[PDB]
Amino acid sequence: PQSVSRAAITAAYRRPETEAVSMLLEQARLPQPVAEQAHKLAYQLADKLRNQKNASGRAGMVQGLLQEFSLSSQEGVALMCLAEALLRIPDKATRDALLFVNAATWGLLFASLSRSLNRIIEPLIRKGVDMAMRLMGEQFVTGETIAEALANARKLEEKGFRYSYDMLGEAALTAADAQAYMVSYQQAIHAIGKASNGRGIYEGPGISIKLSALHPRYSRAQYDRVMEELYPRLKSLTLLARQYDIGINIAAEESDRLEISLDLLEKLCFEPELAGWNGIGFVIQAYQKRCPLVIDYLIDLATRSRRRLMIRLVKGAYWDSEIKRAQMDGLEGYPVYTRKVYTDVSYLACAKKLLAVPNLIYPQFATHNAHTLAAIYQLAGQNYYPGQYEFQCLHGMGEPLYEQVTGKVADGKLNRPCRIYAPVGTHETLLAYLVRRLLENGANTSFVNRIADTSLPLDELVADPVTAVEKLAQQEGQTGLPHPKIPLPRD
Ligand SMILES: Cc1cc2nc3c(=O)[nH]c(=O)nc-3n(C[C@H](O)[C@H](O)[C@H](O)COP(=O)(O)OP(=O)(O)OC[C@H]3O[C@@H](n4cnc5c(N)ncnc54)[C@H](O)[C@@H]3O)c2cc1C
Ligand SMILES: O=C(O)[C@@H]1CCCO1
Repeated sequence: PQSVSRAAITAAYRRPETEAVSMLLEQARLPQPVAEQAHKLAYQLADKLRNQKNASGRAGMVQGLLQEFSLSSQEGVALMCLAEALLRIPDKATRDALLFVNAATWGLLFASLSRSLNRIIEPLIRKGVDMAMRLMGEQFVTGETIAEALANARKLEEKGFRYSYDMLGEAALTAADAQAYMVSYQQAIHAIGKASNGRGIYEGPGISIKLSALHPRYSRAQYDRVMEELYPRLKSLTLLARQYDIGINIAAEESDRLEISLDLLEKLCFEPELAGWNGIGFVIQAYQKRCPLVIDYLIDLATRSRRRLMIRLVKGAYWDSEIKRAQMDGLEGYPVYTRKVYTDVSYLACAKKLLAVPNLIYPQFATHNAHTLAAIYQLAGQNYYPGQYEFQCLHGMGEPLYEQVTGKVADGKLNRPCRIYAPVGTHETLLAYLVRRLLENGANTSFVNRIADTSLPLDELVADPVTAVEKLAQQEGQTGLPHPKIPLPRD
């Protein structure tokens, strides 16, 4: 039989969405004054983001000339090209007297393409995929080796940023692959630990590890072999992190691995060599219905094992695959929400739960969403101290938002720390991570995609998720209905 908290997790696995969302709503609701402050801050963060290099203000003036003379796009553009040519006349007197969407962006590296594609064509296609992967993935990778990544840390660390490094690579298929990942992780801990040089788990850099890298065919692995084989590896790495006093974070992956990951964490927290050390980190995904129940479990685990757990709250990286897997298994429901706004509500409710127990949990709020960030900033309350919480972001996505956050108040920043997640590796380790970033950046529901859509007003972009849910409820007839285009698997 399971403990009370473990049993509650299991029972919530595929809770009906009407139920799960209805339950979260009042825990996610910000009191009116807090809601108002969160809105104003979110608005201001998002405004600066958009209007970097005057993107919006330039977009204005354009529309005016593109009307005050009655013209279309190509009309205005043509008029600019001439104006530019006229502006290149040195002397004023002389002047006065006179599938293939991002094909454009792809061209700067260099309907008729459709024929070229049909023509030019599998070893080609496989080669095309590999190079496109590298080209797009570059912006998300901090270095090829941990040494290169680390030798790059000073610039942002001196501004108050922190790092968590990820030696890319996951889902080991063979015993040999898992062993190689083990060696890579170990190597990385030695390097990060030496660089950290005693700065500790808060100020100093840490590492993020995927359990799927450390065990062959983890996706279908049984408890008995995971404990016999994976656990000693997890323990070994964590002991080494502890010797260097750096944080070590256990990544959250597919939802059917949540249970085994909790079993591993439970065992890890009771190792004698880790007594009194608070550097163990664990990620939880707010897009899961189980998330708040996992928090209750974690709170009890911190108490029983006598430590402060580092808990990274994220929304989640595997949503597309989760929906697909659930539709294939034909079960009673989904282990994740089907509307993005419900994940947002879940994240806010879970953030409140984490912030309530600062003796037991150090919350690490991973997000690139300006509203989510502003809400957490307000929910954390008055009298911030550095060890209360931190924000986190992915390299290549979070820096512009967080340049308004980490740093001095005198320089116009919020003075809250952000830990940058820093992937390290060569092209052979990049694929899976890059695909997830493509899904994240390309989704019409994602904040980073919406903020780039200048037709979407700021107020809509940073709209309160709880209010959004209640708006849906008033229109649709009940709270927390599933996405209209995502029926239950058995339907
Ligand atoms: C530093 C860092 C570490 C992370 N570590 C992990 C990890 O170990 N494991 C992991 O799984 N994730 C992890 N993530 C999260 C993941 O990689 C995405 O970055 C994150 O979910 C984006 O959230 P947001 O607040 O930035 O963006 P938003 O645009 O606010 O939120 C986007 C998220 O909404 C969710 N979503 C999208 N569509 C729907 C829908 N129709 N219904 C319900 N939910 C939906 C997805 O989770 C999506 O990522 C991490 C993120 C960061 C910044
Ligand atoms: O691998 C991923 O896509 C997420 C983001 C960082 C770690 O887990």
